[PDB]
Amino acid sequence: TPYPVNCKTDRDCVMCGLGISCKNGYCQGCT
Repeated sequence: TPYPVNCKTDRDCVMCGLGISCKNGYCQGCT
C-alpha cells in the first residue's frame, strides 16, 4: 500500500511498484 511509501520522483516509490505517482513526499498508488 502507498501509505508508508515515501518518495520524491515517480520511480522513487519503486518499493511500492514499477512506476508510482509521487504525492507530497509519498506514494499515491503503485501496483
